[PDB]
Amino acid sequence: MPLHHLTRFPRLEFIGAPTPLEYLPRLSDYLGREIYIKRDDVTPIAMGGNKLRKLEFLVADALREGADTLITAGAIQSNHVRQTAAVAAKLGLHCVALLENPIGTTAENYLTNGNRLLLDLFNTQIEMCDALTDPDAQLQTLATRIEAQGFRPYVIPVGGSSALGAMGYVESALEIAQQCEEVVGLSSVVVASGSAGTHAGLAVGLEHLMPDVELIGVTVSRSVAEQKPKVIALQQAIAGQLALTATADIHLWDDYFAPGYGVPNDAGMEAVKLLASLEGVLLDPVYTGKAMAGLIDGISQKRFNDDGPILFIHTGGAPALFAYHPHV
Amino acid sequence: LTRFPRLEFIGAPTPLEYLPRLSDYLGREIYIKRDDVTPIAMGGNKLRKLEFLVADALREGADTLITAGAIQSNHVRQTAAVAAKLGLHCVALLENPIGTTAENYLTNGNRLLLDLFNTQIEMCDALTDPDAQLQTLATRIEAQGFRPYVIPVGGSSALGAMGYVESALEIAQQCGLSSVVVASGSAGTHAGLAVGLEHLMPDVELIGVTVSRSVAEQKPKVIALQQAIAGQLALTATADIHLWDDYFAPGYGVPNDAGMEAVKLLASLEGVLLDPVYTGKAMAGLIDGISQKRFNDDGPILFIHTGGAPALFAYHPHV
Ligand SMILES: Cc1ncc(COP(=O)(O)O)c(CN)c1O
Ligand SMILES: Cc1ncc(COP(=O)(O)O)c(CN)c1O
Repeated sequence: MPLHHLTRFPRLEFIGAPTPLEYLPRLSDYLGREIYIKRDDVTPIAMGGNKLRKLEFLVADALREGADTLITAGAIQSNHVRQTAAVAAKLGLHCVALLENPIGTTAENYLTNGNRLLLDLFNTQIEMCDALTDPDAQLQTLATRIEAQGFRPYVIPVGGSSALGAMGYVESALEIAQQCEEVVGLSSVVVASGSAGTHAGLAVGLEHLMPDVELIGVTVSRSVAEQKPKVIALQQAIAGQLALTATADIHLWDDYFAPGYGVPNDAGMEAVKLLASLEGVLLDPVYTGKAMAGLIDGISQKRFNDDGPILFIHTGGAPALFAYHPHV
Repeated sequence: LTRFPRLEFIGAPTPLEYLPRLSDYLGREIYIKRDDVTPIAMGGNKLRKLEFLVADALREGADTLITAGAIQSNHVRQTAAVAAKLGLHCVALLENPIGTTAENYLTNGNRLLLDLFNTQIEMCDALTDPDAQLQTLATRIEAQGFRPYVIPVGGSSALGAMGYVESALEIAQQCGLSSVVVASGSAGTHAGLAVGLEHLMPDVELIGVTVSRSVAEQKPKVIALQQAIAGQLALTATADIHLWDDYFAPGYGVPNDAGMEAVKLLASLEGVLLDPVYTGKAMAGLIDGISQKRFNDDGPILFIHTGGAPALFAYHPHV
């Protein structure tokens, strides 16, 4: 009942059935704690991920406005851009992507393989910049240029993380509550926290459907001081759009991303190896390997509220494995 | 069918989807069976087979899965993922079928994943007699203390092929269809669908586009397997096997221009990722079947996407 104003928003159907929520018995045996995984890495468009859920809402909005072109921004290996570009190709929309190299690599697989390879299969128009210093302004300037050609552009913010885009994670939280019903009593949920739509939308859903579950965001690009106001602002804007209040505190751990967005680290790589080798699950060096390194150290240090089951939200990212290989 | 032990790797039936943009472009209704979206380690058709073969492996108390393929085999990758998930060791007998020294083919895409899954790698100069060579390796590995179970190439035995009989049931539930198109390689996909569709959808024409062999070399292989699957299901199987072999030159594992064009077509019109070895070749055959009015009629076509996209990253920029 409490999430019913979610109905009001038009949304396209990109996902179909709920993604699997799976027990991880071998990882659980190794870590000493019950671990489940929400498989949003298996959403069925072009190698999947979390952004498909936000795109259901943002793209329906674009179509309702008569937009014929999606414009967005991200790193060269952005999964968000790749999902946007894929959904543009499927709907016959034009797509322009503003990309940066956030790590200064000159490695050939980073520059041309992985997600960046897929952009060319989707016929994305690619524009480089030096840095996404002000992505909102930079996307605007691009949109004016593109409007000047007669296109009708719809700007998707970095990660698709607006209140509307985040409604896809509010819906995720409904799936998750239904799938856990009479199957597992979760104590904790772990998700990577980047542009913040996933964390914020899960925060609102979970507050209203599973108030006693502890949600933990593991930052992938910023400290708690810099990330938390972003997540809170979205959380409140999402609640507002749904006529709800959201009084939960947002929780963030920032110890697992150094030395910076897009830079692999040892604990990240060891988490990827652990999940591949124990569960046949593929994480990624930028986002999910770092969030899973967080979950693991949190168990080790007793950082969670209790000893109860933890659900990891697998937000996707695997095609970056092939871009990061052999090194950047 | 419900008689054979099987593990649950897939779950809900995979989507069967209309492709409206590609249908618009080609002037014909095209649908696709998304077996590329199976949920383990980037997906594919082989998981369906592994549900039966691995259930059998555990029944024998095996602790090791052994299989063979090219360095970029999807089948080996999916086998190795299922091993990891189940806590079985995995041994992969690999060959370089194309003589390349390109770094991405040698170490990226499916091969990178084998390393993530702690797969034990054995190189061989050629899979001249895969069944015999797997047999020999199984005996060495046993001699080191393991209990191996051998999975044949493509996991394409009668048992393994039952997973494709299952796919046909899903296809029948999900479906005014005239044709179905599928890559035809190690032949379990083709033969299992052949048996399933003969019974469930007898008016539909099943076309296998070969990826490694001529019609002459492939047809007996598919027929034998068709008959062996039908025997074990206590079914009859009298349908002809239809193969087009024009779409794979110059050989298995070698991309060709029509295949790369089909990959680009599906990506740009529908956001769908094919692959250079299997499904881009099979799609190229589908497209040229339209070009050459080569199907029985002008009616709907279902393409079976059997997977393979991770090889995109191995084959780039070239081999
Ligand atoms: C795999 C993956 N996981 C998580 C994230 C971070 O999600 P969010 O931007 O909603 O914080 C992203 C960002 N595109 C992602 O690609
Ligand atoms: C993506 C892909 N397509 C189709 C095939 C061919 O299927 P089969 O080997 O059962 O003929 C394979 C074989 N491993 C494959 O990996």
